[PDB]
Amino acid sequence: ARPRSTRGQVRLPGGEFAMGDAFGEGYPADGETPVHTVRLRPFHIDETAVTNARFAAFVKATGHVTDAERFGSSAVFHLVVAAPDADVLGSAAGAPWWINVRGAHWRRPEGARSDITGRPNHPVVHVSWNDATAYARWAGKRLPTEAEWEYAARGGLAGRRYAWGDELTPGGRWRCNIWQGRFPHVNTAEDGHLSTAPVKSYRPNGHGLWNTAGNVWEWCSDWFSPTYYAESPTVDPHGPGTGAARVLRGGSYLCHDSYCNRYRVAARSSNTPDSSSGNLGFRCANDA
Ligand SMILES: [Ca+2]
Repeated sequence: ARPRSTRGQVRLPGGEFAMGDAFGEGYPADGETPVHTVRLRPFHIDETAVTNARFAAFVKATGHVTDAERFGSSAVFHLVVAAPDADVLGSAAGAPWWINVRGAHWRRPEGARSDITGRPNHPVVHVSWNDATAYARWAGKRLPTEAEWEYAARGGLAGRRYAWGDELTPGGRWRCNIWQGRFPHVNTAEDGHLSTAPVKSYRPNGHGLWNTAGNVWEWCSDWFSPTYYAESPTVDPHGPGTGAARVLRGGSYLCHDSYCNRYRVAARSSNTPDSSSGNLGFRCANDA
């Protein structure tokens, strides 16, 4: 391990909390139930998702090549594709709004005709689980467990639907970056952002974490299993020992009811560790 750094991290006391979907709003294969008691020891977690600027420092220091670069392409939402026609490789068979764009990666998130010069304080995207874990190691940190992630995101509140409470738009107003309008064709940007927002935007939750709901998906250390909640230990669960996909949490700027409720604090998903997309980043953590 590199010398530890809790820079840009808040220390949370842990303790017991009720992990899982209280409301039964996820779909069966997500395994958000049963609601089960988890006991966490005190730990540190990034107040924000990792930014473009910090990931640049990592790459400058290490020469890290991301999976998206190695594979040669990454998934870009159809509306923002900024590339020559020859770099469009085809849409995702299952999700036609996801475009496979040659050369799309963290530096050029919409393809070769894009850059991040205006987005240093935006979350880094097109980063795989591998990229995320490599960053954390150089940075003197780790990824949070899924349990740590949910605890931190709940912000000291018990059994709420969202990081801040049960109403999605309290007082009719937005405090997270998701999708409003006719998905996947029209984004009304009611929440003030079409694509990613700065990592500190809106306001923090009760634990001082910003944007755990929406903006970008966030990789956790755990292997995903839809039955793990039923077989989880009480103290510091790390997920199952083997698996195919790693856990991601939070939902993104592309989330809308019609197909997605993933901004709920208890919502969970997963992806193969080497996968990447323009709506998927991460935040780091540490033991106390
Ligand atoms: Ca938005």
